[PDB]
Amino acid sequence: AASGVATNTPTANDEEYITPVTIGGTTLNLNFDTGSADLWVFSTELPASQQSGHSVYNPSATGKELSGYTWSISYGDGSSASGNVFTDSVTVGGVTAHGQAVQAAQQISAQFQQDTNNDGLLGLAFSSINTVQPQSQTTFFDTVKSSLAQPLFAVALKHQQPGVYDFGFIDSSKYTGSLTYTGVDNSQGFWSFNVDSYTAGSQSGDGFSGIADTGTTLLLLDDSVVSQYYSQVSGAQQDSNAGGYVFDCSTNLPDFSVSISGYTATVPGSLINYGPSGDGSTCLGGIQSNSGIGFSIFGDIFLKSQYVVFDSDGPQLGFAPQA
Ligand SMILES: CCOC(=O)CP(=O)(O)[C@H](CC(C)C)NC(=O)[C@@H](NC(=O)[C@@H](NC(=O)CC(C)C)C(C)C)C(C)C
Ligand SMILES: *[C@H]1O[C@H](CO)[C@@H](O)[C@H](O)[C@@H]1O
Ligand SMILES: *[C@@H]1OC[C@H](O)[C@@H](O)[C@@H]1O
Repeated sequence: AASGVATNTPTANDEEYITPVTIGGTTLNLNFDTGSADLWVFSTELPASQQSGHSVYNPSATGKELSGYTWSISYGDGSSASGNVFTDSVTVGGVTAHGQAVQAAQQISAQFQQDTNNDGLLGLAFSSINTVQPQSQTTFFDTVKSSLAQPLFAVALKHQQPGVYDFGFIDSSKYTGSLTYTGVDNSQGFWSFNVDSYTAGSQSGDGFSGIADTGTTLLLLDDSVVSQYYSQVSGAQQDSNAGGYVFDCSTNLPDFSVSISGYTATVPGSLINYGPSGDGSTCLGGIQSNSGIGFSIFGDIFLKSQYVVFDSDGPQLGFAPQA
């Protein structure tokens, strides 16, 4: 049975988490994203000036082209990428996927052209939303899951410290106590789950659903919950330059918790201070609006407090506080 550990590392302010992946002999630094299902990489098919500052994949060296296949993806912050497809060997923490579909970028939007922290994305949402056309492909996880000791992966993302992605096994030393599991609705291809209630500092409210998404920096909630949270933070104000609600960095923030199948997942107010707003002397809050989409995004701010198991059997999600 195969299992492996890949180490992730946060970039500045934990804006994103990158982990090395070897593709056809070359190691690239990718952003592992449980919110999408495409494995796409910077490649030699991009303009030479955009390859600058990246580790790039060269398909001709080792990949097998899928003639006529293309991919095109667009994300929630408006960024996008597109290209063609090859199959190659992909290794993550010593687990190798032979014949994994690798999406070689031919075009990338400015957001990606500006980010030299990563060389592409490894999607870990359900393969049902993979964008490859005319026939969709399986994520790295779906490709290897029958070979793992257990068909699951787990994640510990940390604040300014290296974390891990465990594939095929659960590391009990990464959390306190026992895991609590909840059912996943994979109908829109996400690791979607329900919360029965929430408490934002001194205010509590009714439940909602959200997705566990390693690829999103913040915890994005309904405007109503955002308002209630910041109404308790002295002097909090929106700052379009910073990207949402900001406050004096020294402010004492209330905690935020959700009740999931009887387990209280709590994000301590210190994790809600994301960092310098990069606009004067204030800090950006880790809780911001989901722009009215109807469901919450449990991004890195939330994940930094938990050890999370993504189990294909059910499917289900297990939660426990990070040790
Ligand atoms: C399948 C569709 O699902 C999604 O698109 C959500 P994802 O997690 O796949 C995507 C990955 C990102 C790398 C584009 N993340 C996103 O699109 C989210 N983008 C973000 O969280 C961006 N982070 C920031 O802007 C940091 C700033 C908030 C202080 C990226 C640079 C990490 C938006 C939801 C705010
Ligand atoms: C993950 O689990 C596998 C299967 O037991 C081990 O062989 C591997 O060393 C790692 O513990
Ligand atoms: C990244 O890979 C393997 C180990 O578990 C971890 O300690 C390392 O930093």
